[PDB]
Amino acid sequence: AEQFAVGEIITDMAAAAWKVGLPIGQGGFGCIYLADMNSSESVGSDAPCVVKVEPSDNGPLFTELKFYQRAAKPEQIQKWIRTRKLKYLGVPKYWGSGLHDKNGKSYRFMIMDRFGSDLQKIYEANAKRFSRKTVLQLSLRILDILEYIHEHEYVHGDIKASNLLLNYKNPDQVYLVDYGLAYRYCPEGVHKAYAADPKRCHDGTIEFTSIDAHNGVAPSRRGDLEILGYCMIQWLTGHLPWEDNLKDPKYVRDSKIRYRENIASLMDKCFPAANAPGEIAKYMETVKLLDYTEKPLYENLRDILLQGLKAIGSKDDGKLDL
Ligand SMILES: Nc1ncc(-c2cc(F)c(O)c(F)c2)cc1-c1cc(F)c(O)c(F)c1
Ligand SMILES: [Cl-]
Ligand SMILES: [Cl-]
Repeated sequence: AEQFAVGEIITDMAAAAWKVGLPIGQGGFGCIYLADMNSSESVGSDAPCVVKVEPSDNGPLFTELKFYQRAAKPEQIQKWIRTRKLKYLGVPKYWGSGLHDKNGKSYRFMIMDRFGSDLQKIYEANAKRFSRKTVLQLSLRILDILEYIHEHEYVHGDIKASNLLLNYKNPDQVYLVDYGLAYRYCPEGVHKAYAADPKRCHDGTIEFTSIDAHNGVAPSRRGDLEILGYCMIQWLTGHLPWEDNLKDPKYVRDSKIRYRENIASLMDKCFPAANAPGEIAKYMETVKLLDYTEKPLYENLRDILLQGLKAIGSKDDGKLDL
C-alpha cells in the first residue's frame, strides 16, 4: 500500500509545508522517503530531510515521536550544545509531524534530518574492525548522546552500529537513531523500580543487550553504558565471546554475568594475550560499580576514554577516521 503520491505536499501540525520524494535506503528503519520544504522544485537525491510514515496505530512511531517532541526540539538541543560546550550533539533533530489519511487508513508522519551511511555498512566494508582511535572517538560522542537522553528521562536500550548514522554532510559526526523502543526510565523524575514493566516487550539486540534486560527488568542508565561496552569490544576485535550461541539467551546472559564478575578474563578472551586496551577494562569496571537507579558520572567515563587517546599518542580532535 503506497502511503504517498510522489511529489505531493503534506502539511504538519504546525502548518509547515513539506514535499515528498522517493524512498531512501534498504528498509531497515521502516517506510521512509526523502523530503524537503515545499517549493516548485521536485525533491532531489540530496534532500536534507526524510519523512517517516507508519499507520497511526503503530506503537513504535508514536513512542519515537514522543521522544523527539520531548527531547529533540532544535532549540533545546542547541541550548545544550552551547551550555555543555559541545561541537555537536548526535541526537537527530525533530522538524515536525502530523496525520495523513490515504485510502481510508490513518497514518502518522514525522520529518527528521536526512543522514548518510550507517556505521554497520562501514564496519563490514572495513573487514569488521574499527581502529582504537575510531572506537574511542565514536564512544566519546555516544557518551554525550547518552548523557543528554538520560538527563531527558530516556534510555535507548539498543545502541549498535546499525543505529549509528553519519551526518550526511560531515562524516566526523555520528548520530544515534531509532527511538521506537526507547524507554522513559524516569518520567517526571521518578525512577522505575527494579522490575519488569508489562508495557515493555523489547529485550534489545541479544549480543549487545544489558544483563538487566536479560534479567527481564526495564532498562536503565547503567544498561545503556554496558551495551556501549559490548559494542566497543565488537568494533575493536570483530567478535564477542557469546556470538556463536545467540539462539540461547540463557547462555548469552550467563556469559555476560561471568565476564562482568571477571573483567580480566573478558580482556584475555577478546584480546591477544597481554594486549588489551586498558581504557576498555577501566570503562567496564566503572560501569560495573553502578547501581540500577544510579546516575552515572559521565565525565569520569569520558576521562577514561580520553586516557586511551593519550596512550595512543592522539587527542580528542573529533576525527572519527572512517
Ligand atoms: N534520516 C535518515 N536518513 C537516511 C537514512 C538511510 C537509511 C538507510 F538504510 C540507507 O541505506 C541510507 F542510505 C540512508 C535513514 C534515516 C533515518 C534516521 C532516523 F533517525 C530514523 O529513525 C530512521 F528510521 C531513518
Ligand atoms: Cl531541556
Ligand atoms: Cl575475523
